[PDB]
Amino acid sequence: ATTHKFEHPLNEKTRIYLRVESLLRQAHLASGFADNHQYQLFFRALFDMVEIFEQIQLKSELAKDLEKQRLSYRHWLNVEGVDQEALNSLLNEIDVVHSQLMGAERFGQALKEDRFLSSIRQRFNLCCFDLPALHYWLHLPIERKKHDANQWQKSLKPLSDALTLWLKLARETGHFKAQIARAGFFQSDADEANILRLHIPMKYGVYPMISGHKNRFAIKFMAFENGQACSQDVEFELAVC
Amino acid sequence: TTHKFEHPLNEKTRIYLRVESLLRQAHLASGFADNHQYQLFFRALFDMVEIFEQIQLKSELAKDLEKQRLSYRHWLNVEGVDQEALNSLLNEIDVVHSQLMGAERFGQALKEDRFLSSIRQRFNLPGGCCFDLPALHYWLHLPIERKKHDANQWQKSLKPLSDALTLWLKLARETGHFKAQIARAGFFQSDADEANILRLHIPMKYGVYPMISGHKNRFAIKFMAFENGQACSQDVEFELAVC
Repeated sequence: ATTHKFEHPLNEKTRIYLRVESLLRQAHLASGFADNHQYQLFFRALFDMVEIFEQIQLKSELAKDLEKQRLSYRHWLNVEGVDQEALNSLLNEIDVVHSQLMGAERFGQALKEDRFLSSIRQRFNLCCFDLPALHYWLHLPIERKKHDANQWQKSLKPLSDALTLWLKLARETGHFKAQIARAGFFQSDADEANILRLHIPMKYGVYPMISGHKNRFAIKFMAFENGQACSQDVEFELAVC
Repeated sequence: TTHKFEHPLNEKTRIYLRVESLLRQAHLASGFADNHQYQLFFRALFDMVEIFEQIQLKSELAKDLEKQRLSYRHWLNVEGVDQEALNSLLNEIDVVHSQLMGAERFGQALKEDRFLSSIRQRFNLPGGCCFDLPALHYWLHLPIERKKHDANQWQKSLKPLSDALTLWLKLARETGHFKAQIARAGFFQSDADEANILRLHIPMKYGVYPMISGHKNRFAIKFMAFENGQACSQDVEFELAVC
């Protein structure tokens, strides 16, 4: 109610991470079939994720990323001033999620192999008078619907566990610092960063347009009113992860 | 313990049924109660704009409402028919039909909305969260009151279409009567003269679903086993209403 909170991926792999985080949560929230439209969010999430698994090597990207995080925590092993029990517990969480990741099936394989899902995948993507089979499925017992949605979801558990952890640890590393965008513009650079997080006071009536090239990024604040650049000086907070 | 299916017999009714569905979808997502309803709300709004941009929906709906109005005229001055209720139905058709003919181009106000048209084409691409669409993300963090007010203004622009379609579908469904039928070896065929919608009731017990196809005034219903997608070839009892 005071500040708009934005996140911006700084590279294509992080843009996939954030997109998958969003779909996993959407399918999870939609999987109670509590309202008679929630199935629409559920299936569209599932099918958007499958499309992603075809076009990127997500499992190996995420394995390597979790190895990078582990290494940053292992540098604090046996350091007097760091809680060794907390640290070891986190390192154990990492190799459990990474191990699960490594022995996992091809992402979206069990989804692609499900007869019912494929049979509707193409047409779902183009209400159910043109999908009689989906309409029949929506008419099954709520226990049955929930069971099937849970089976489909269990197949993404290695991905979900790994991504959830990576993101949690990545967000941890960001410290919010005060910045000013004089006349609506800010630029800076970051070595090896994946995510920008912005906190912007709502009073300004602005949203950020962010772009980047190599390690540099540029934030332009646009008035919501007209979609045009805001010339006012914008005080905001920025965490770079 | 009955599976209820509706099939449009022509491309106009196809659109009618799509719009009915999108209208309810935007309406139920309108309260922004869950963090993900806004997805259903804006997808529906934009799917409607798409649908309009392709077909003479106002003209087809007006004529259909006029046809319904003709049908009631076998009820005026009939012994034991409540003329108060009848005159009210006739008036309601008239008001809804006047509103519809008087309406602005469908979807025009949505197209002319600065915020909507700024997110429309990015919105319509493969989609999952809002790091992509910061204007949308800003909008989602406006007070709930303001979001609902914006949502209700956008929906109100569709109100003449919604009233007309809701009324025509209500009256078309009420005049269809379910008659027991039989698809011996999983196949049924008949012919619908002037019909728009097939309404089927299939016992849950068969684990079948209907494939329906059409030619001129004829339609065919072939049942498929949901478990293996294969053609069912046994006697299927069901109720059929042609509307």
